[PDB]
Amino acid sequence: MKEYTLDKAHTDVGFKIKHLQISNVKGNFKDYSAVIDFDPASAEFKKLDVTIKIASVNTENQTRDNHLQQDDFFKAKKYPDMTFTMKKYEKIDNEKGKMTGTLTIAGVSKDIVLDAEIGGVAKGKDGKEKIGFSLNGKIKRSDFKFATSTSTITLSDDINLNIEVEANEKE
Amino acid sequence: MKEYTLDKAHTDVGFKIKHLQISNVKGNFKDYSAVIDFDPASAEFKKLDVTIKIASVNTENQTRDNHLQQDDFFKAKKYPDMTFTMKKYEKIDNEKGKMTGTLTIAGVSKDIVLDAEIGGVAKGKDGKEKIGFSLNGKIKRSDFKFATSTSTITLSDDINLNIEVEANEKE
Amino acid sequence: MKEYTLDKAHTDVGFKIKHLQISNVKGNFKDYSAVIDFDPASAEFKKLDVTIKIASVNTENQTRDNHLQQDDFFKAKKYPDMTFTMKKYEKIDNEKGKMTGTLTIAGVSKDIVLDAEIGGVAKGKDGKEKIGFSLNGKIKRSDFKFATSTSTITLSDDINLNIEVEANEKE
Amino acid sequence: MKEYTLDKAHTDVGFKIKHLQISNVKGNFKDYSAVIDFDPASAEFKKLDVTIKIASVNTENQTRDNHLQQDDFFKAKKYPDMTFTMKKYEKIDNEKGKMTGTLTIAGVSKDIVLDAEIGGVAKGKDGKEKIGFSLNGKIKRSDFKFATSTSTITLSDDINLNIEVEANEKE
Repeated sequence: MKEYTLDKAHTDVGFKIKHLQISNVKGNFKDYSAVIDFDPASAEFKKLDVTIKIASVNTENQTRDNHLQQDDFFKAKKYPDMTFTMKKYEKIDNEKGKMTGTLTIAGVSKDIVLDAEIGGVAKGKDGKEKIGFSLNGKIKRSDFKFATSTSTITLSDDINLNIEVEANEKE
Repeated sequence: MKEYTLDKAHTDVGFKIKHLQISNVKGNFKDYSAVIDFDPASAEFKKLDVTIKIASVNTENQTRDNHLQQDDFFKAKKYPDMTFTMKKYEKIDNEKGKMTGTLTIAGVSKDIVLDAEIGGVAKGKDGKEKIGFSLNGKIKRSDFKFATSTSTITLSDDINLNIEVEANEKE
Repeated sequence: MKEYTLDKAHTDVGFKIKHLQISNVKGNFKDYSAVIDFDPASAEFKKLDVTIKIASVNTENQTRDNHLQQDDFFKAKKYPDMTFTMKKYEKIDNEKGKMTGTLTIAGVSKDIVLDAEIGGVAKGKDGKEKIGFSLNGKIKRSDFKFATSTSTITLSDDINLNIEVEANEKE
Repeated sequence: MKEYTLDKAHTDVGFKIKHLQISNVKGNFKDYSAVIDFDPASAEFKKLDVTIKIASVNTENQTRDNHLQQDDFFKAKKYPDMTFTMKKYEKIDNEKGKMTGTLTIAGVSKDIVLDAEIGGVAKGKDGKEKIGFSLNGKIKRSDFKFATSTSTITLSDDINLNIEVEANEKE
């Protein structure tokens, strides 16, 4: 036999251990349209109908975005857009209200509630109206049979909607 | 009432969804010592005893490294080093053998098997010996009651040892 | 050499694979008290203050219940009760309202909103009042620095409150 | 307004929280065949070829078993059987050896090592041979592109093989 001394410079005393990390995917959509009717005299929404081009998703990552279009997510070939249609606005006060509407994702429809929070009602520089409001609320993937193949473990059953809107009077 | 048109430039149609991601933590130790007895005539290890300074862990991230020293991981104040002591080497052939030894982590001891893979036996430039070998094997956190507070979900019960050694003859 | 034939009766061609499963822990509390002021003329809550004896938790499992009392959950020795104090009731209509109050868990306090849903307002057999309502809402463990040691992976950051109340007039 | 007292008997102060639980799926196969050549003089395997009817899986649960046959697992319509073919047996001693072979799952093939552990070599009541051995080892789903759709989070990349064999001499 024979004795050796490590060469610390070309020796690695190494280990690998697997762990999980929870993180939020944040995303918007670049391309959508809305029809907004609002009465600044009473701080009530009268009609709110949004259509979102699924195609235009942006989670700040190209490969995931493309993946979102596929059969196991949006199926944008078949169902190119998601729609929201307001059915009812219940004023709480001038800053706050409960908004009820029909959300349609990949052809499945469910009535959801969003929390309307009016961040500002104004008359502009030019004497024409402005508003700034937010719509917030949790929807469940399962309620829309959305991404059924993906486990509620890997990806949460809960999506959190945060629609932040600035908007000016028409014509 | 009154009609508005979104200002696309100050409107975000946004969502947040939580997901899990699996990843490997890879780490070595900067500071360790070893005693290596090997017989290049028969490709057998005769004695292999390593001591690793827990303090010197490096997972390429400072905040985790410091955290590894704490009570819920290594407890480096109380147990500053981990030790491996070979008990038995069973040659398979000149490239391969089963190494049995006692691993001690934070004062708990268990007999583990590593797979010896001899990457090269040589005589150096100067006519003095060299060897290059690896030791590989899976150990279970649970077997060493290590990081008991951390769930086997978050952090895997399995640690994978990959000890890569270059070493030269002594004196 | 020699040839053999399996004894199918004492042969197991076996495998073990680890998987995760998501499930809800459901629980109530056996022991709590409440003070309830309500105006059946206007369907408004006037005062609603609840105190819950942490000790009396019941998740239909004894070992978990005991565990819930410990330092890494409720710390029932130090903080024996959780309290809810209503601060504001905003009527939506006679069936629905937004309730705002202060929740206190292990000495940490946060203002939460619950969704009041009045399931029934009545005059009893005896001509004395009754009500049946529910309070629902999501609270975040993190907002109350509750069970900080447990990862948001293993146990969800979201707790869902479902307070189902039947109640009769006093004196 | 008016004051009420809870009816503790029809009041639930309730909560629901989601958590993950890790567990092992254990399974065998009811229907398989093997060809076993072994030399009790030298405790060496000479030939070991197994074929397993995927159809006959049993994880003590019918709905999962059926599911295992489907496209996202075994695809038993296309690939009805899994095969193991020994390529090399390296004796360690009479109780232990390293077995190398080709595992084929759903038409994908990889060379794996199992740890042979000979639990007993005998001559029977009738003077004809017996053996009892085990084969153990970890295989990676990813190495066989098996259940590619299922995340390594939900279901572990590691399957642990435990083949427990009793067997008697032929003819």
